[PDB]
Amino acid sequence: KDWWKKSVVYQIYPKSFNDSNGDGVGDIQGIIEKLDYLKELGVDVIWLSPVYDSPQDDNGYDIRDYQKIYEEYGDMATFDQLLQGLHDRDMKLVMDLVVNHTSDEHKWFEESRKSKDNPYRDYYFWREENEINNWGSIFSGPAWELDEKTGEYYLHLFSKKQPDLNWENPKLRQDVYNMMKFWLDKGIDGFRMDVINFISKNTDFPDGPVPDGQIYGDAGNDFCNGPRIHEFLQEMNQEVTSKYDVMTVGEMPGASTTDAQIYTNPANNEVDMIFTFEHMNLDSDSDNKWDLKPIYLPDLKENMSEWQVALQENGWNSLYWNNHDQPRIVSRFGNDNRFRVRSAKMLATCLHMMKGTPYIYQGEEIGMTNVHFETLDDYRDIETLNMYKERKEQGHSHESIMQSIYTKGRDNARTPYQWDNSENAGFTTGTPWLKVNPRYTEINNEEALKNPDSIFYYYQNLIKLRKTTEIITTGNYRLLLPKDEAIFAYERYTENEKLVVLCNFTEEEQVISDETILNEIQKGSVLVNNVPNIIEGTLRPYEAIVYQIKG
Amino acid sequence: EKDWWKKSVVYQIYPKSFNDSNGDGVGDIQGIIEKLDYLKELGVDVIWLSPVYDSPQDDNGYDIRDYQKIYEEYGDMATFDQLLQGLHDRDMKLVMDLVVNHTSDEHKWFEESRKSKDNPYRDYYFWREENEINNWGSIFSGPAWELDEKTGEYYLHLFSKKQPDLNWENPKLRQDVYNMMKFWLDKGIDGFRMDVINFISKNTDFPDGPVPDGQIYGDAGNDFCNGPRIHEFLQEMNQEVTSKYDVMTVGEMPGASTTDAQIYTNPANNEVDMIFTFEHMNLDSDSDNKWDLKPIYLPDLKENMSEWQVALQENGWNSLYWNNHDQPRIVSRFGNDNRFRVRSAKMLATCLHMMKGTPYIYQGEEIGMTNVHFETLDDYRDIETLNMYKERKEQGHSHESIMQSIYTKGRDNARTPYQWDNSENAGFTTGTPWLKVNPRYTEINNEEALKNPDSIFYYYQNLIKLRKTTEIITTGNYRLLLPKDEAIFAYERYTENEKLVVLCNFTEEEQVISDETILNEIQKGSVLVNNVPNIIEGTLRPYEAIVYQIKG
Amino acid sequence: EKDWWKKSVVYQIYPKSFNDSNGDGVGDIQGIIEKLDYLKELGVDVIWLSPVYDSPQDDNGYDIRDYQKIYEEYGDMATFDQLLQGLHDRDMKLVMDLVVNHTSDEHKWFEESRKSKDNPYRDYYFWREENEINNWGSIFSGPAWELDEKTGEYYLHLFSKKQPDLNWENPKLRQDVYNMMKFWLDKGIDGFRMDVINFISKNTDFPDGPVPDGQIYGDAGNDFCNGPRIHEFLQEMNQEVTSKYDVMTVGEMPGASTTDAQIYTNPANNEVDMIFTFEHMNLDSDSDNKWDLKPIYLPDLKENMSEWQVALQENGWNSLYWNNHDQPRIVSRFGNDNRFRVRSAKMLATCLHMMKGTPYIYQGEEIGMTNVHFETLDDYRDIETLNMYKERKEQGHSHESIMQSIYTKGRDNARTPYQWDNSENAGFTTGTPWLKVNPRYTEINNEEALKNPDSIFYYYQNLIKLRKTTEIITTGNYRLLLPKDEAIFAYERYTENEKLVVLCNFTEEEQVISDETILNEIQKGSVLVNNVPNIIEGTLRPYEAIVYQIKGA
Ligand SMILES: OC[C@H]1O[C@@H](O)[C@H](O)[C@@H](O)[C@@H]1O
Ligand SMILES: OC[C@H]1O[C@@H](O)[C@H](O)[C@@H](O)[C@@H]1O
Ligand SMILES: OC[C@H]1O[C@@H](O)[C@H](O)[C@@H](O)[C@@H]1O
Ligand SMILES: [Cl-]
Ligand SMILES: [Cl-]
Ligand SMILES: [Cl-]
Ligand SMILES: [Cl-]
Repeated sequence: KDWWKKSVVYQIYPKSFNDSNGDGVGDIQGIIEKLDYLKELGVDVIWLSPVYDSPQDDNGYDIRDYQKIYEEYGDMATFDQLLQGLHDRDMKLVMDLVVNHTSDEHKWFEESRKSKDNPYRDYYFWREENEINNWGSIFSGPAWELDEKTGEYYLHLFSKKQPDLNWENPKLRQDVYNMMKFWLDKGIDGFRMDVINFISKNTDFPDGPVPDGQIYGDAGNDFCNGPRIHEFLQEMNQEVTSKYDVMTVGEMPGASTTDAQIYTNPANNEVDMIFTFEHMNLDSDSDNKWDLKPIYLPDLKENMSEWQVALQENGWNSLYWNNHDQPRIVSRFGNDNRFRVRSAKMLATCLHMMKGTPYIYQGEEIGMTNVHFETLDDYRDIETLNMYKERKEQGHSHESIMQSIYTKGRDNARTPYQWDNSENAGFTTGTPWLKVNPRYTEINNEEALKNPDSIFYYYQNLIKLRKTTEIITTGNYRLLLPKDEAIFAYERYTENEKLVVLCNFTEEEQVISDETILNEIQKGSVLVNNVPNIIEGTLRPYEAIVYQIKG
Repeated sequence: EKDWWKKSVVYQIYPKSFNDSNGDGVGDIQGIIEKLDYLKELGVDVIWLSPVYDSPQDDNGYDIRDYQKIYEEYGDMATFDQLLQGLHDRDMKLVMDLVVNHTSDEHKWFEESRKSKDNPYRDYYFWREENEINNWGSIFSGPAWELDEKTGEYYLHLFSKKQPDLNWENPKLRQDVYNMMKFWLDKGIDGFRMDVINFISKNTDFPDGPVPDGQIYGDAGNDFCNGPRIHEFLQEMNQEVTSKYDVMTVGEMPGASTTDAQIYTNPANNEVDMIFTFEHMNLDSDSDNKWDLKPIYLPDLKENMSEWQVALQENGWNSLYWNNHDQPRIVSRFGNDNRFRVRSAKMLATCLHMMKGTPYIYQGEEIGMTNVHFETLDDYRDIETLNMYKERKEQGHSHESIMQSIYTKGRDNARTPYQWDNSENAGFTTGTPWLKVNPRYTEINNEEALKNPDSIFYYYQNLIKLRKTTEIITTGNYRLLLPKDEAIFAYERYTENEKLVVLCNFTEEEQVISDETILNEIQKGSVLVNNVPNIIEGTLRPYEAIVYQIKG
Repeated sequence: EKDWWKKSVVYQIYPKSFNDSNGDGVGDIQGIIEKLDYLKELGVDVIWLSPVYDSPQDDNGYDIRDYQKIYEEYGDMATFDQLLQGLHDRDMKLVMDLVVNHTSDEHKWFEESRKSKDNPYRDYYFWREENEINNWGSIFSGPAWELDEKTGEYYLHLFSKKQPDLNWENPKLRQDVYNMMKFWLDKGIDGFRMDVINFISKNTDFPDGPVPDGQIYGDAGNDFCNGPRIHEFLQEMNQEVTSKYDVMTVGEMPGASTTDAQIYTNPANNEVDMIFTFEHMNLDSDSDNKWDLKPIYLPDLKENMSEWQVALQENGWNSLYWNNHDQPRIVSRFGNDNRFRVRSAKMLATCLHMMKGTPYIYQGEEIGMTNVHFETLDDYRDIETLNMYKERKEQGHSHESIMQSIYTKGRDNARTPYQWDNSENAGFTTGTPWLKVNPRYTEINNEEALKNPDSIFYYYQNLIKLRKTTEIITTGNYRLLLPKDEAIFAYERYTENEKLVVLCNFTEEEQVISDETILNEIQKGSVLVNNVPNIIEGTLRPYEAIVYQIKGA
């Protein structure tokens, strides 16, 4: 019952995990060969990013056939061996459910676009010129694309090759549910529902207000947090997910804590846990992630704490620092040179001692870092490449745009996993689809396993603690020292037990003077810590300590 | 008239950069229509329009997605038709590029070809298994063979990965090309420049070539360039298509021999009307690689240009050009582009236009547009330049030297927007140009040139007049004089009864002629055209050109 | 006022044919003075007076014998001065022709030039030995080179043998021209129309032109027209002369392109204020020869006039005209000069006057004077017509064909005396007119037009008033609508928050507009001016013109 509450999730980005056949792209057989490694790490759920047939405009999040394995990754037989190899090790597989949009090469759209009278016409959003609006695509340019075959425009929130599905159409909804049953019948263990709060559109498509110094209109709630999301999730649960023993994660940019309480209340049978972005958008000037601003620690703490408090009673949180859409955490919030190992362990402690299901992104467990290519042409992500063109046309300097890519680009997360110190870090024997970070000579899985002080062993130990330390699951959460600009301190608590978690987010020594904390830690024992020979009441540079107090 | 193209003067338009009429930053067909009276006033009678065909623009229109459709940014077919009729109304003609060595990978033929080994279009291109590819490199860097995961075979591309080569061994492909040509010729276009048309006969065994010391890729030689079937294919094309229309055909042929050119351009052979060669366009290089810079040595230039004059004078025909969309601008390359810009541009015009052949004026050449010098690669655009930068940087070449190679040879030198006036972006656009305008536009522009009677414009206008009125410019044979001189390019045009003696100083130093025979001719001749007033008999002042006519 | 000429309406007087006050049968200056009240009532503010300079009249005054002397038949300097002052007293202005491509052969400069090869004035003109002439033809037939037996050399004349071309390569000649200009500008004249001013820079090598099949003379190309020094000379003239006075300048430039005119008329270049072009006057011809007739095709006319609008709207300025002393009368040329004469004249006036530029009204246009059809060549007068007849007849054209060419394109169409009333010779003269009055004067005349409230006169009076009072007529940009339509000339004028939609039927056939964009626009507008009462919205009756004004917020 609710096995997913104590799970630790490891996210694999299959294009970049392990190439087993030398073509430069990771494949499913490459994953199968590392199952004993993941078992040794101690994770029990694998979230596999899309391996479905796709022309790869958005690296698999543009699906051309939901029930086919993309040929570069392998075949269905290889997928089945992966699923079986996981189950053989009492591990589980979660896949992405990508149903806000399809590839424009999906047969539904190939048909839809042919004629106003095609029976798939209303699977997508088609409008005449005078009925489009001023929305922009999340990947730059307008959100409406003209199709000369019918003279009408289709909606795409993401790329031109990712036309949005029309969830107002009940035949589309049932087709999606039948597709889900195909995978669930195979025995997969859950879905992450991608941008699932984007599926309820305002079909009037009104113009948005254009903010000062912008081109496109702010959609408000006209696609995000629309009125029918709960209805659709309930319908999906009744028709599909209620019939299987699976976990569901709702990826919902812009969903409030109030909304998330509804989504994750078990009595509503919508989703099991929420996946939010509020902690991923604080190091920006405005809503545009490319407009950089340094993180202010109290903002981070307040935001993460709000989510803890809002869902602790009967909701559930996904806990994560990074994934295939975010810069690598040790570079983003840690120090990625002199204190790379230490600050990576600090960040891991801070997240894993919260209430929720932790997500480890591939390579986080070995402290992989952001990448800094000198030129745009080593980058690959459509988002980055489109942003470059647009921000350049708006007058941002090359230097400025490259800085934004360095700090926020998704390719930071996608450079191939660094296995060893051989050519291309042992990821491939060919030429990788995206260059390996040259720091693989320092930062690699082989070196991490050889070094007992490595980030790997620390992650292995944190995962173990989640199995043996009940309060990590059962405790409520409370933020301490809310305004401190250097220390992230909080407690986990039940009636007769406490954890006090103390994390230095800076390279400067911090002396705790708060007398309540100093008296608590005197009666506690150290559960885990990242720097030996603790000076009680002090946090050395990037130090993390967790005290356990019983009573 | 019979062989009208012999006396024609061609003006080449690079449509992306000529004139933007709607403010999106790219040149368009309506922009060209607005300047037809300017072109007529210059006196050109043939416009060579670079590709406006539908294309994703990987190689700015030389990667064709639909041969019979106008690229939307340039206009629609109705606007194209207005350009053609507009030229015809002014007794001008339109020539376009025939780009049939390769298509875009987005062309429907390749879309079909790549699907499966049994697709009816499979052998429209060259598909090979891994152990059957060879070691050729692409002209735009990297290997000439690209893997397609759809079938697991590799396709050949001599140019970009998005320019798969067509298989001329396939007779159905040849007929489809011929039918496409008829589409255009039926509309009344006046000719074709047949692009790299000597690249279409491949050795389909694709053997490896020899890899020279310090290189990666094999030299193909005759296994794609000047293959055995070029004469056959040109004869076939002429019989099926071009013989049926009153049109001019130009064969673009890198590395063609004069021996084959004599055959190609003999009217009795019904192959092409004239040849477009490159003997004079890669001499300022260490060896075969244009990016390895070497200053021009004048006797090399003179030998090479003269060889082609002599080879084809009896019954063949040469295109005469200094520059185009593939070359640096001539005043910067071989002239002086500052204190003797106007004078040296006039010299260079004289030198070319007094040769035997059909002159080509590239847009902006007539106002002395110059090379461009951007600080960063970020302001460059050409796939060839961008791919070269990446390849040479990876091989260990210095950023500094790579940039100098771009400054001297980069194709974007030719592609910066035409400089119409001194208004913002030189009056090319009211928006943001697709490629930055050269900052010298405030001094170098069409308006200033039209206002100044001493400008390069009026000098070109006058050379065009002279070709119309001076028969020897067309009918004369050619001989090179002073072949070893490092400063003076001297040559003679001659008929049975009269001569021209053309004297051009390629240097900024005074050159006093010591050749007794030239001095005798100077003494008895009259001056036909000259670029510096008050000639000193027997002397060429810095960048001076003089043409003497002897008719006694 | 700043750039006053932008809002001016110019009325062109052809003085030989306007009004004879003394009874010798030729119009005169006192005759013009007598009509100042009439001209003011019409509302024009600039008079362009064709040449009244001393001239033997080989080309009716465009062959000048003395630039600073009034031709004695027209009056004296005192009478000229009275005309200038009389205009100024009514807040009206006087523009004259600057005729400096050529002079009369009776001009003192040429009388001196021709005397010997070493005369100080020799190089005021173009003299060549027989072996150094070329094959050009005169614009008025025959060769462009004339032998003078005094020296055995030939002189160049683009126009008549009595119009030798001035050599603008000579700086002494240029300064003499500038001093002459100052004589007139010091008297307070308000501007110059610079006649064929793009002919003044010759290719002094005088190359042969290509001779078309079935021809004798070589095409001159750009070897007298559009020479390299025109901009230079215009700048020099501007800085020495015209910049020192508050005057308007007009460049008459056959063959100058839109591109070239953008340069000439850009104020930053200090050349001329506006261009006067011919492209719309040369469309109803089979080729470059105006006498080879072809009916007008409306889309050609629309495209050409629109090209000039769009080309010059940003920085430059157009002269707007349908006719003058060199053209057939417009109601006959492009309108209907029978039952729909009044309606079609009003349509044509609307079409031109709602464009961007300075409108020119030719004398008699405002009462719908028409072309003339004399049965015999002996009633014609113009040197161009009489010379053409002889040349075309020797070339094999039939008498009947040549007469048709004269009826459609001859300049005397424009030169028959102005029709004042229904008295003898239409009240132009008590004597024998120099050129016969059009016999339609009994029905078409100024007095009838003033008495008739529906006349063409009141329509022109109102169009002139609209230009004074309706800002957008001056400030609006222009764009052509319905470009392919063979019957309707439709266009819009537009500013930030205002539009005019101009709809003119060039045919005798009813037209129903189906264009949704036009129909929607005109529903939002009000009628600014129209020539037929009881409009049916979206329909144009035969020769109907309607202008809608649409005001935004
Ligand atoms: O498909 C649009 C987006 O959907 C999100 O759920 C994925 O995490 C992104 O990687 C993707 O670009
Ligand atoms: O298409 C490959 C090449 O072909 C040549 O004919 C063109 O002039 C080049 O601009 C082009 O890059
Ligand atoms: O003098 C030659 C010509 O010059 C033009 O400017 C006049 O308008 C004509 O009437 C005249 O015949
Ligand atoms: Cl269908
Ligand atoms: Cl996109
Ligand atoms: Cl490429
Ligand atoms: Cl005469």
